[PDB]
Amino acid sequence: AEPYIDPAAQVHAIASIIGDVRIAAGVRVAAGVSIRADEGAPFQVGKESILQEGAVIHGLEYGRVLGDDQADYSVWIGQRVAITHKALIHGPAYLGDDCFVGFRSTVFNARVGAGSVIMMHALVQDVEIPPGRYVPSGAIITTQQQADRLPEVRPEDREFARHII
Amino acid sequence: AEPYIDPAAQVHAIASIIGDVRIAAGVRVAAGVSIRADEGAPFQVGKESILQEGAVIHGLEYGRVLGDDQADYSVWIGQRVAITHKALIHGPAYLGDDCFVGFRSTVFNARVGAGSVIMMHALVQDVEIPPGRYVPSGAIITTQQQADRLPEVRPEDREFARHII
Amino acid sequence: AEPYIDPAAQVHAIASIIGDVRIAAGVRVAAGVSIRADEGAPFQVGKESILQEGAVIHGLEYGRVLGDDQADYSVWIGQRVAITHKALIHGPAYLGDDCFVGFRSTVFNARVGAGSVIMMHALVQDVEIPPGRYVPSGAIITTQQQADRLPEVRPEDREFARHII
Ligand SMILES: [Cl-]
Ligand code: NI
Ligand code: NI
Ligand code: NI
Repeated sequence: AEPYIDPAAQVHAIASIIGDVRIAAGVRVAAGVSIRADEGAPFQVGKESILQEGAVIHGLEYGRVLGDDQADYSVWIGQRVAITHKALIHGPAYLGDDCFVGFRSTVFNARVGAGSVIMMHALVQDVEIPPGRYVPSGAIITTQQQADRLPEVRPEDREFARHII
Repeated sequence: AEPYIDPAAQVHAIASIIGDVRIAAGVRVAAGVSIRADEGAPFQVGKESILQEGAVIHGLEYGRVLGDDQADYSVWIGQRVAITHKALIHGPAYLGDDCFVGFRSTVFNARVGAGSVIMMHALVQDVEIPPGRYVPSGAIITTQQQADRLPEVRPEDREFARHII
Repeated sequence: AEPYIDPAAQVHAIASIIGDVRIAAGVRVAAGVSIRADEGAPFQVGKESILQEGAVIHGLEYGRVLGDDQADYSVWIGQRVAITHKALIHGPAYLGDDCFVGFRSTVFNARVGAGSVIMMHALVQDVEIPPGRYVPSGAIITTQQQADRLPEVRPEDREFARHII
């Protein structure tokens, strides 16, 4: 009912975190981020993840994903996940460790494998993305056939992700 | 100049409603919704409509649509209309009863027929959508030729809309 | 470290401007605009530019553009630039005089020539757009080959831009 905010987390005074949200050590939350586990709960945000301005994390009352701890979540965000300007993560949703979600991109009703890079103005809905895939800018990924055909992340893509954060 | 808020409406303390806005019985407005009839006015929001976080309703000084009461509006939102996360309704705009507007979708200078379902990351501009049409995720509908060719809403699409709200 | 706000600028009480931002005479900034030169700085916003609700101006710590004064900026916005609802300008970025950026459009790591019209739901990234080009609604411009092939702005496009502001 109250968020658990790790003492080593850095949450902006003007960020809004409500309900059963667990924020791990080293997570950075910018001003004008909204995390509300008032419908769908609980939410996990793993160590050293980064949420930038305009990011929103919400969830449906019904629908859960399996966390790495074998517990059920509305939203599971792994370690070192980057959720950039204006991104929307809407439960049920799973982002594995080292994922990047680019500006104005949406993840809804989906599981995103570790080390994936989702670029700008993209939608990922109703699918499982395998680990280490690249979603190009402007992509509209709404079927498992599209998700299974995504190309692999290259070193240059991770380098890009690190520069943006 | 002052909004009319029906006593049976449920408006969040942190929602911002300004100018000649009429909010009917049973309308739910989330925190971080902005409705400003400070340029284009008036706005009607019909019974049991739902506005989710990030939604914005604004309007141009000039340009109106015919409401169901035969009066002129910058924005007419019918009954049981769902305006979901980050949607932008910009007058002149008409949404008929039982319309759904999905995450990050925009309706501008357009009339949307009753019982239409507009999915995620879509734009509807400068057109009339006939009653009961479906606008797929990522669609960019900017001509009357595109609007006239949209497919019909299926029962599964309305079921989807009800689950999201 | 403190913004310079020209006494002839009109900034909403609820707009958030932070760090080394220079706002020129006649600039209008709406409520719920965010301009933060807390990572990338400095930002210039030229005379009689307009920023509408939901607009965000931010910048990367590293990466600059050449301003018209031959000084380096994270973000250079020229004179009479229109940055409309939910647009994201992310440094390093240059917008020349008389540019229009339509609803929910993004300019990142790019130079946009004077008198260009970028329409709704568009992305402009990693490119130089020549002066006086048109970017259609929904366009995803991520390569210099795409930017070099854009059509010219017509009089009707500027007329459209003036009507929106
Ligand atoms: Cl958006
Ligand atoms: Ni929600
Ligand atoms: Ni407006
Ligand atoms: Ni930024």
